[PDB]
Amino acid sequence: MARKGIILAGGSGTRLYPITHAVSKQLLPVYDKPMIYYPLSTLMIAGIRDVLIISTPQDTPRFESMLGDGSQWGMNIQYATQPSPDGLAQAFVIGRDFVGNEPSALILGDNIFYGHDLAKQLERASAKDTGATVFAYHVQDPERYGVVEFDREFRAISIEEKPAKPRSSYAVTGLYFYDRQVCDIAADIKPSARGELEITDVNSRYLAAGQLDVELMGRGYAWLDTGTHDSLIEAGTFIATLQKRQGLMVACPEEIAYRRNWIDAEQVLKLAQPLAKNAYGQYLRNLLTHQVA
Amino acid sequence: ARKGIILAGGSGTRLYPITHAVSKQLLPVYDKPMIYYPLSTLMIAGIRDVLIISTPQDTPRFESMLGDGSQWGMNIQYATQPSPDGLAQAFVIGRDFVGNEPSALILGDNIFYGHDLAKQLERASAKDTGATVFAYHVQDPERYGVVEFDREFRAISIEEKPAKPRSSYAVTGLYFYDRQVCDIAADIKPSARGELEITDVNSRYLAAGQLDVELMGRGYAWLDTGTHDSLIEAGTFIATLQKRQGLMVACPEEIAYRRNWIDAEQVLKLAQPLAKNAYGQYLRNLLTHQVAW
Amino acid sequence: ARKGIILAGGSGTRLYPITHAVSKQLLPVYDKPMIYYPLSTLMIAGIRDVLIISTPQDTPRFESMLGDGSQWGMNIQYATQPSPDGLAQAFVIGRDFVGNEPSALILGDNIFYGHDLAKQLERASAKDTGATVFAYHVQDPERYGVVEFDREFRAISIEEKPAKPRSSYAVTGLYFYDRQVCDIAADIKPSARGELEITDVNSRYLAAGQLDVELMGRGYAWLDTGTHDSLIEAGTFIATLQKRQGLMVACPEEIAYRRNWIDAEQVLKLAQPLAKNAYGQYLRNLLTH
Amino acid sequence: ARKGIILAGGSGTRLYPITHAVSKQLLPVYDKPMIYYPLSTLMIAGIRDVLIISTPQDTPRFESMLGDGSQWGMNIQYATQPSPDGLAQAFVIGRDFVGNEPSALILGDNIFYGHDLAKQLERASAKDTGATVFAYHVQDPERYGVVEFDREFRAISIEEKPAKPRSSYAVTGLYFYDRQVCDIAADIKPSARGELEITDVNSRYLAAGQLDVELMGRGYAWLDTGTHDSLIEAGTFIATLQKRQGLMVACPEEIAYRRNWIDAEQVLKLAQPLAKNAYGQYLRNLLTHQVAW
Ligand SMILES: Cc1cn([C@H]2C[C@H](O)[C@@H](COP(=O)(O)OP(=O)(O)O[C@H]3O[C@@H](C)[C@H](O)[C@@H](O)[C@H]3O)O2)c(=O)[nH]c1=O
Ligand SMILES: Cc1cn([C@H]2C[C@H](O)[C@@H](COP(=O)(O)OP(=O)(O)O[C@H]3O[C@@H](C)[C@H](O)[C@@H](O)[C@H]3O)O2)c(=O)[nH]c1=O
Ligand SMILES: Cc1cn([C@H]2C[C@H](O)[C@@H](COP(=O)(O)OP(=O)(O)O[C@H]3O[C@@H](C)[C@H](O)[C@@H](O)[C@H]3O)O2)c(=O)[nH]c1=O
Ligand SMILES: Cc1cn([C@H]2C[C@H](O)[C@@H](COP(=O)(O)OP(=O)(O)O[C@H]3O[C@@H](C)[C@H](O)[C@@H](O)[C@H]3O)O2)c(=O)[nH]c1=O
Ligand SMILES: O=c1ccn([C@H]2C[C@H](O)[C@@H](COP(=O)(O)O)O2)c(=O)[nH]1
Ligand SMILES: O=c1ccn([C@H]2C[C@H](O)[C@@H](COP(=O)(O)O)O2)c(=O)[nH]1
Ligand SMILES: O=c1ccn([C@H]2C[C@H](O)[C@@H](COP(=O)(O)O)O2)c(=O)[nH]1
Ligand SMILES: O=c1ccn([C@H]2C[C@H](O)[C@@H](COP(=O)(O)O)O2)c(=O)[nH]1
Repeated sequence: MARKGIILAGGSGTRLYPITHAVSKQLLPVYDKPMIYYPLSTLMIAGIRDVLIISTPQDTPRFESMLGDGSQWGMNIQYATQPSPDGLAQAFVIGRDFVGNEPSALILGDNIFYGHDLAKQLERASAKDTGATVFAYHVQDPERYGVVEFDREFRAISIEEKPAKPRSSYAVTGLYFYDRQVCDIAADIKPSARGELEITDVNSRYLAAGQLDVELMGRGYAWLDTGTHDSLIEAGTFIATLQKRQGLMVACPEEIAYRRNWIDAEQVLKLAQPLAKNAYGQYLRNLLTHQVA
Repeated sequence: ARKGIILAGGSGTRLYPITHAVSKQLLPVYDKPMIYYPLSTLMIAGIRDVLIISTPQDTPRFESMLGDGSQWGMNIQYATQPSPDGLAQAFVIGRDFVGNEPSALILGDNIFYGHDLAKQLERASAKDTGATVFAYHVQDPERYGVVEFDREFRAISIEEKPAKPRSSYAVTGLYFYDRQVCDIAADIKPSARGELEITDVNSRYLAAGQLDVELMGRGYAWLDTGTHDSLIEAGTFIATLQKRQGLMVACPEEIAYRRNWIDAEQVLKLAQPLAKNAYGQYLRNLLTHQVAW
Repeated sequence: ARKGIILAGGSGTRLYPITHAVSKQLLPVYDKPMIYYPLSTLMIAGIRDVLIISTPQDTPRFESMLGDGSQWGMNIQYATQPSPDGLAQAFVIGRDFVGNEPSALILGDNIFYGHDLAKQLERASAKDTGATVFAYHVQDPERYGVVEFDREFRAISIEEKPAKPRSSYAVTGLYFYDRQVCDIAADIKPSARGELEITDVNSRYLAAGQLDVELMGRGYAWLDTGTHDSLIEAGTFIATLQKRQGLMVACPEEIAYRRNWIDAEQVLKLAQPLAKNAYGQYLRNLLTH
Repeated sequence: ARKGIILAGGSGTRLYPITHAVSKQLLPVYDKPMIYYPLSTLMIAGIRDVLIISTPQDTPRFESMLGDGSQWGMNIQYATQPSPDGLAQAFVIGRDFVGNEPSALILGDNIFYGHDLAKQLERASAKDTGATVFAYHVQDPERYGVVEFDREFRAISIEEKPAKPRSSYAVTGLYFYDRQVCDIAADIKPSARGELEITDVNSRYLAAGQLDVELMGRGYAWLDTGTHDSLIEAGTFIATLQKRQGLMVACPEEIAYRRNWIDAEQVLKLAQPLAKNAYGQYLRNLLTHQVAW
C-alpha cells in the first residue's frame, strides 16, 4: 500500500504580519531549518514517499525551489495550488487526482510533531486499511480548534469546530490519516458558515460511522503550531535545546531517507559536497560513520 | 517496594555565585524548584520511599521544601553528604535506608522528560537481579560515563570521562539496582580523581554479565544543569511545553493524586493555603479537569 | 554621603513554589543572584553604605551572600521586616541607619540597565533638596504607582494601582530622597490596602513642588520579575548582552575596582578562592583587560 | 540630505538551509523582518533616501517587502550586487545614488539598540568633513575590524580580522562618510581576500586625521546574526523589551510618524488593512498614545 501524503501549506492570513508579508509562513525558520521540513519529516517517518505540497499560486515556486521533486531524498514530491484558504478539506478536492484510489494523510505545513515512539504511532495509523485516524492533544486554548468530547473512558463522543464552550481541552491535531473514502466525503460536505470546507465535518462523519480512531497523543509529545510571534520563537528555542544537547538534528530529511534506505551513502555524500564547510553538510557526512539505535 | 535516593549534594563553585548561599537543587527550573523534577521521576517509577541526601547545611532547606512526604502519600527521609566525594557514596550514606531492598538512585539536578517514560521506568523497576542504566546520545559524551557498543545491541564497556569516548551514549543520572549495590559500593575504592564512582559500581555488574543498558531515544529530553546556559535553557524548555499544553511538568501533587496516593480531599487541603496563585488553581483544576493518564 | 536601602523582604506567594524555601532576591537571574543587580545600581550611583532589609529568616542568607561589604570597600548592614507592610516602612525600619543623611531606596528584585544610567543616577544623587523618582513606559501600568502628566508633560499627580491608568508611565523601584523622608514616612498612615505607601511619600514631595519625575526612556530596561515568565526573560536578556560583549552586568567587584574602592591586590584575593570558575577568571581579567 | 545604503546582499551558506528559502535579511527577528531594524536605524539618524543593495535574485523580494518607501514618507531605491566582493563595493554600486552628497552605510543584518542612540547618530550625521565609525566591546573581536587604542585611548589603526587582536573593540556595521568616500572606494584595491575592504576605506580617513571613532558603551546592544543561535537570541532579546514596555522596537511607521514624514491620516490608511492583527492595533494606538517628552 502506497499511502499518499499531502502537506497543506497555503495562505495563513495576516496574524503574523509583517514577517509573513513577503515570505510564506512555512518557509520561515524554526531554529535552523525552514518550518516545512518538520511536517515533511513527520510524513517521511510515517513511511510516506509520495507527497503533494499545496500552497498559494504565488508561493508554489518558492516551495518548489526549496524541495524540488524529492528525488534527492528518494521521494516523489509534487505541487498544486490553493487560490484562497477555503478549508482544510479542500485539500481532497485539489489533491483528488494525486490521491487516486489510495489511502492518504493530510498534515498542516506549520505543525511540528515531536516525541518518543512517534514513528510507531504513525506507522500503526498508516498501516490500517479501513477507517481514519486523528490525534487528540491537551492544549491551553482548545477553543481555537476542533475539540474532542470524551466520555469517562476517553472514548470520543463528538468533534466540534471552535466551540464557544469546549467540552474538553483535547484538540484535534493537524495530522490526519484516511482510507479511500475521504475524497468522496469531501465532495459530499458543504462549506460552513465561515465559508470553509471543514475537516471536522469529514472527521465527525467517520466518527458517526464507528470508523474513527481518536488516538490520545500524551503530554510527553510536543505538538506545536506557530500561531503567534511568541509561540513561533518558542518552538525554535525548543528545537535548539534538544539539538544542542543531543548532537542530533530534528527533522533532517536526508537523515530519515538514508536510515530508511531511500538513498545510499554515495547520494548522502553528493548532497553533502556543496555544504562541506557548514554545519548541515558536516551533519550529513557524519551520518556515514555514526551509530544510533 | 523499591527505595529511591535523590543525590542532591554539593555542586562546587562551578555555578558561582548563584550557588554560593543556596544549593543548586533548590534553584528554579522555570516555575518550580529543580528537585521537583527528579522527585517526580521517582514517583512516576512508582517509588514512594525516598531518601534526600544533601550537604548538612542544606538539609533543613530541603526539609522545609519537601517535609516527610506524607502530604503526597510518600515517605521522604534525609541524610547528609558533607563533601561531594562520589555518586557511589549514595549507597554508603544510604545503606541503612536501602536495607535489604531494591533501590534506585537519581541525581537531584537531572531532568527526564518524554512520552512513555513510565513504561520504561516500570520495566527497569521490575527486574529482580542485576542493574539497569540508561544510555542517551549527547553532543559531548566525554563529560560523562560513556557506553561502548559492539556492532549489535550489547554494551561491552562503561568508561568514566574517557579521552576517546567509544560512543556518543552517555550514562544518565538514573540507576536501578538489585540488593547487591550496597555491598559493591562498600567494596570499591575511590578513583584517581578521588571519588567513589558509580561507573565502578556499574562495571562490577557489567563484568558479572548483570548490567542492562536501556536506550533512551532522541524523543526524550535528558537535561542537566551544569552551566548557567544549560540551567536557563532547561527553564525555557519546560516553559514552552507548559504554555502550550496548559499542563504542568513534575507537579508532585498531580502525580500522587492520579496514582491514588492522595485523594481529592487532600488535594483541596493542599490547595487551600495557595488559593490565590496559579499553583493552587492548578491543584484545584485536578479535581474538575479531564486529563488522560 | 548618601545612604542606600535595598528592600528585599517578603514577596508573597505569587511565585510559589520557587520562593517557598528560598527568598526571591536570592534566586538566579542568569549567572548571579537577583540582588546583585539592584546592589550594583546603588554602587553605580556612588552609594557605599547600604542597609539590606529582609524577613527575619532570610537575613543570614543575605549576610552569607554579601557579608559586611568590606570585601568591596563598602559597608553593608542588615535589618529585618517582620511583615511586608509597605515600601515606606523601609524608612521607619532604616531610620537610625539613615540618620540625617540623604538616602535612596531600591527594590531588591528590580533590574535597571542602559546607556548613561550612571550619569542619570549621579544627577539624582546630587540634588540638595527634594526627591527624584523615575517614570518608565510599561505594558501594565495599573500594577504600579502611575504618573499623571499635564499637557506639557510635567508630572502633576501619582496614584497607586489606578483602576483606569492616566498614562502608561510607572514609577520605577528606585527613589532618591533628601533628609525629610524619614519624618515623612513616620507621618503617613496605612492605606486602604493596609500598607505604608511609597506613593504617599512621593505625592507629598510632588505636592510641595519638590519632586523631580525623570523619564526613563525606552532605551533602558527596567525589569522586575513578577511572573515566572518575566523572571526567565530577564535572565535570557542579561545572558544575550554578556555573551555578546564579554562583559558582565552587575559585577560588584568590577564596579568597586573601577571606582578605586578596592585595589588590584584586593581583586586578586577575591579571585583566588574562585580561581576554578568563570567568575574568578573575570575578576582576574579586570587587571589585564 | 544624507543618503543611506543598506547592504543586504549575499550572506553565503553558513545558515543553510534557512537561507536557501528566504534571503537572510527577510528572516524574522521576533515580530518583524530583520531588515526593519537597520532600516529604522537610518530613519532615527534622519535619513529618508535609502538604497537597498542585494543579490539580483533577492532584489525583487526586498521590493515587495518595502516598496518605494513612500508609505513612510521615504524614498527607497534598489541596486544589485552579483557577488559579495566587499563592503566598500556599496560605494561603487551606489555611486550614482550617493551623487555628491554625504552618505551612511549600514549592514542589513545589524541590530543597534539603546538609550540616546538618536543623539549619537545625529552628531555623526552632522559632521561636515570626514567620517565617523563606532567601536564596541565584543567577546570575539577577531571576526571584525578591530580598533587599536593608545594609552590615552585614542584610535591608532584598524586591522581587519587580525590573528592577534589589539583590543576587544570591533568596528560596528554602521558608517558615516562625507563626499570623499565614493572616490576613495574606487581608489582602493582588493585585499588578500578578493574583497574591497571597508577597513581600508576607514584607514584612509584615519591616516588623513578625518576619522572619528566613537565608543559605543556596554549599555547599547549591537547584535548581528551570523549563526542560528545569535539569530534566535536577537529575537528573544527584542521580545523581552517589547513585552515589558508595550512599545515596539523598529516600527518604521512609528518613527516616520513621530518625525512628521507621514501624518495621522496616513497612519490610519496603513492600519486599516491590518485592523485585525497586533501590528495594526499598534499603529492605531500611535494616534492616541502618550509617549512623548
Ligand atoms: C483553512 C486553511 C488553512 N491553511 C493553512 C493556514 C495555516 O498554516 C494552517 C491552519 O490554518 P487555520 O486557519 O488555523 O485552520 P483551521 O481554522 O481550520 O484550524 C484547524 O486546525 C486543526 C489543527 C484542527 O484539527 C481543525 O479541526 C481546525 O481547527 O493551514 C491553508 O493552507 N488552507 C486552508 O484552506
Ligand atoms: C560527585 C557528586 C556530585 N553530586 C551532585 C553535583 C551535581 O548536582 C550532580 C552531578 O555532579 P558531577 O560532578 O557532574 O558528577 P560526575 O562527574 O560523577 O558525573 C556523573 O554523571 C552521571 C550523569 C554519569 O552517569 C556518571 O557516569 C558520571 O559521569 O551530583 C553530589 O551531590 N554528590 C557527589 O558526590
Ligand atoms: C510591600 C513590600 C514589598 N516588599 C518587596 C516585595 C517585592 O520584591 C517588592 C515590591 O513588592 P510589591 O508588593 O510589588 O510592591 P507594591 O505593591 O507597593 O508596588 C510598588 O512597586 C513600585 C515599583 C512602585 O514604584 C510603587 O509605586 C508600588 O507600585 O518589594 C518588601 O520587601 N516589603 C514590603 O513591605
Ligand atoms: C562582503 C559582503 C557582505 N555582505 C553582507 C553579508 C553579511 O550579511 C554582512 C557582513 O558581511 P561579512 O562577511 O561579515 O563582512 P566582513 O568580513 O567585511 O565584516 C565586516 O563587519 C563589519 C561589522 C566591520 O565593521 C568590518 O570591519 C568588517 O569586519 O554584509 C554583502 O551584502 N556584500 C558583501 O560584499
Ligand atoms: O502528571 C504527570 C504525568 C506525566 N508527567 C511526565 C512524565 C513523563 O516525562 C511524561 C509522560 O508523558 P506521556 O507518557 O503521558 O505522553 O510526562 C508529569 O510530569 N506529570
Ligand atoms: O532521523 C530522525 C529520527 C527521528 N526523528 C524524530 C521523530 C520523533 O519525534 C523522534 C523519535 O524519537 P525516538 O522514538 O527514537 O525516541 O525524533 C527525527 O526528527 N529524525
Ligand atoms: O562595571 C560596570 C559598568 C556598567 N554597568 C552597567 C550599568 C549600566 O546599566 C550600563 C552602563 O552602560 P554605559 O553607560 O557604560 O554605556 O552598564 C555594570 O553593570 N557594570
Ligand atoms: O519609535 C522608536 C523610538 C526609538 N526606538 C529605539 C531607538 C533606540 O535604540 C532607542 C531609543 O531609546 P531612548 O533614546 O528614547 O531612551 O529605541 C525605536 O526603535 N523606535
